[PDB]
Amino acid sequence: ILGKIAEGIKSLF
Repeated sequence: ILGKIAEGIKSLF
């Protein structure tokens, strides 16, 4: 999605 916020975070949380 326009934001790249989920580009890498689920694997860390």
